[PDB]
Amino acid sequence: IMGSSVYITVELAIAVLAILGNVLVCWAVWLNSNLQNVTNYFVVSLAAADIAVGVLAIPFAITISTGFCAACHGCLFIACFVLVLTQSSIFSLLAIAIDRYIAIRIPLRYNGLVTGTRAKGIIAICWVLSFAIGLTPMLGWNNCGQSQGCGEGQVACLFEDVVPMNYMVYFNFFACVLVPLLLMLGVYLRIFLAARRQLNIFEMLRIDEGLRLKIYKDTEGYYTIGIGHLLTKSPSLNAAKSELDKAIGRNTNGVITKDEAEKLFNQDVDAAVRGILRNAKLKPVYDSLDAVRRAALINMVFQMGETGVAGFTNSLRMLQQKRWDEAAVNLAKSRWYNQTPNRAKRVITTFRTGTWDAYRSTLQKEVHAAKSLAIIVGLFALCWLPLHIINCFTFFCPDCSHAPLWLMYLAIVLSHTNSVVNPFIYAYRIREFRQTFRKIIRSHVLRQ
Ligand SMILES: Cc1c(C#N)cccc1-c1cc(-c2ccn(Cc3cccc(C(C)(C)O)n3)c(=O)c2)nc(N)n1
Ligand SMILES: CC(C)CCC[C@@H](C)[C@H]1CC[C@H]2[C@@H]3CC=C4C[C@@H](O)CC[C@]4(C)[C@H]3CC[C@]12C
Ligand SMILES: CCCCCCCC/C=C/CCCCCCCC(=O)OC[C@H](O)CO
Ligand SMILES: CCCCCCCC/C=C/CCCCCCCC(=O)O
Ligand SMILES: CCCCCCCC/C=C/CCCCCCCC(=O)O
Ligand SMILES: CCCCCCCC/C=C\CCCCCCCC(=O)O
Ligand SMILES: CCCCCCCC/C=C\CCCCCCCC(=O)O
Ligand SMILES: CCCCCCCC/C=C\CCCCCCCC(=O)O
Ligand SMILES: CCCCCCCC/C=C\CCCCCCCC(=O)O
Ligand SMILES: CCCCCCCC/C=C\CCCCCCCC(=O)O
Ligand SMILES: CCCCCCCC/C=C\CCCCCCCC(=O)O
Ligand SMILES: CCCCCCCC/C=C\CCCCCCCC(=O)O
Ligand SMILES: CCCCCCCC/C=C\CCCCCCCC(=O)O
Ligand code: NA
Repeated sequence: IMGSSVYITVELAIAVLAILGNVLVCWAVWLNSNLQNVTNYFVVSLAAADIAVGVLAIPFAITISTGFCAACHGCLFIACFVLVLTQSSIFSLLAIAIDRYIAIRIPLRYNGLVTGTRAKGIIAICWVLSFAIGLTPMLGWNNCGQSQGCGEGQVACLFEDVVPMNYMVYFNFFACVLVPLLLMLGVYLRIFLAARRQLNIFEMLRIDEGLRLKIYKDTEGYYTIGIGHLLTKSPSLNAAKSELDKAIGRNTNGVITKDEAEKLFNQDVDAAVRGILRNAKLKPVYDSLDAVRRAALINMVFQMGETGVAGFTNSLRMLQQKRWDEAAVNLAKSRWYNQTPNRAKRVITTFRTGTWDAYRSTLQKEVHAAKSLAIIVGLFALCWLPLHIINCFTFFCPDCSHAPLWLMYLAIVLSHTNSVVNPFIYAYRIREFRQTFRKIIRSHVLRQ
């Protein structure tokens, strides 16, 4: 058996798995409306690039491994096409990382800013940039515009013979790969730290009532800032800014920092606590509650007012009697629960447990998808970095012994393997994908 026959068989197997797996990804998104969100628009664009790796890039790699004689511009397309697909993968991975960041940082205003029309525009632009970046050697930055044994007008189609190494290192690796990879590392780190933020009264009502650092209108149309801090009933934003500047201590033009919103919210808590202590019905309960259960009581006061909370005579006395589970059942049978069940369920869970578990869980639900997508970037890095580092050695140590043939084969094949792994990750970590996969395979493929 020839070593070439092993290499070709391995490449063709990777090609088939790349096409089949990533066709299944696009097929699932097209079939399942629950997978038709903006995040999976970039998943499909990423899946399309990996299909093209199996149909074209891998066959292109097998042909240029022979170093055949070809015209320079035709040889450069065969060699540089995989650079287009790899660059498109980077832009899609970059878009997925950014999309998940604003999803957890502005969870309320995510849909208004992140839309399907904008995602489709970014995808079309990124595919154009990928061709411009990948096929840059075709536009003049190549080493065949100036191989003995090929005849003039042709060159031996060898990648390192035709693709300049300073392009591969400075422009492609450092600027077009390393920088987006490090930015993706910082974005996902920022996502993971936000999910691990310490919970307190400020973060509890940030989840329940939102945080806005810019002045906005509420459900009535009253100007508001921070965590539900009313500024004025006047129909003038300038009147609201005047109230904001007085409370903050500086000219704001309607924008504040997170610490300024937290300080403004700390004063609102002190006012609500002073009102609770003045109420003869609420003070004995508040005095008996622990710090976290007091935050749930302040939560209700911020939503319904001191008088509204005082109307929970039965639930309040069971809270003061430390009968947590009984108070939960009673509070769930109230109008406040029926009107806003999600916020009420989180507040009632706080009363039962005395922990922030209901608000931590809200944070983890927003980031579990991010951990699976972050694994894909790591596998992309692990699969492509060996080639980039080899290119850096050849570039910066010219008299160094070139990497042996077996490592070159392994690094090239490993890079192609990256076009197979993503559908396996979705299947193992994302249930909506795994379930759609099973339906497609059992129904459309296996017919039963
Ligand atoms: C394309 C790329 C990207 C991207 N996107 C990122 C980093 C590096 C590279 C990259 C690729 C190649 C390179 C060379 C040759 N072949 C054909 C081939 C197949 C099997 C065996 C051989 C042997 C060993 C016989 O040469 N050749 C390739 O497929 C790929 N070379 C270099 N320096 N960098
Ligand atoms: C955040 C970190 C990882 C970025 C650092 C960039 C890395 C990938 C780059 C920057 C400097 C580079 C090194 C510069 C000089 C040398 C010595 C030479 O004889 C072999 C290549 C080698 C060893 C290079 C390998 C790749 C290298 C380490
Ligand atoms: C996700 C990471 C794990 C999955 C990916 C693991 C690495 C890729 C699999 C490789 C075997 C291919 C290595 C051998 C390369 C071709 C065979 C060969 O070298 O034969 C040619 C011979 O040297 C002269 O003709
Ligand atoms: C016509 C192509 C559609 C799929 C063909 C049938 C399966 C081919 C295998 C592709 C590897 C996909 C890896 C992840 C999918 C796992 C399947 C599953 O979740 O049950
Ligand atoms: C143009 C090349 C750089 C693009 C790479 C990825 C950056 C975009 C990331 C995707 C975020 C999800 C969609 C958000 C839409 C932005 C709203 C807008 O400003 O129009
Ligand atoms: C191997 C190259 C060609 C295969 C890749 C493209 C085929 C798979 C693409 C996505 C599958 C889901 C989208 C199909 C849309 C069908 C349109 C329609 O029937 O109205
Ligand atoms: C998934 C479909 C892809 C299969 C169709 C493309 C066929 C593969 C392309 C070339 C096959 C081998 C031809 C080159 C011989 C290389 C042997 C050598 O290096 O000496
Ligand atoms: C599934 C489809 C796979 C198609 C694989 C095509 C393989 C392409 C291999 C090289 C042929 C074109 C490169 C050389 C021709 C132009 C240069 C010249 O004419 O001298
Ligand atoms: C799904 C099928 C995809 C169709 C694309 C087929 C791939 C063709 C491969 C390379 C062709 C362009 C490279 C050389 C072009 C010049 C060749 C010539 O004119 O003699
Ligand atoms: C000779 C090289 C020829 C280069 C052709 C490629 C130039 C066109 C740029 C990208 C083609 C793929 C189109 C994908 C964008 C559509 C996706 C979308 O709109 O949703
Ligand atoms: C067309 C969309 C925008 C394109 C800008 C980014 C894509 C890359 C474009 C060309 C880069 C050219 C780099 C030139 C470096 C020196 C050239 C040389 O030494 O021969
Ligand atoms: C996705 C990010 C794209 C960023 C593109 C812009 C970055 C360009 C940075 C410099 C690359 C080229 C530096 C040296 C030029 C080569 C010198 C020469 O050969 O003429
Ligand atoms: C240095 C270039 C960039 C390197 C990869 C960047 C992407 C980093 C994203 C997250 C890594 C994987 C996250 C999965 C968490 C697994 C838990 C663990 O291993 O500690
Ligand atoms: Na890819």
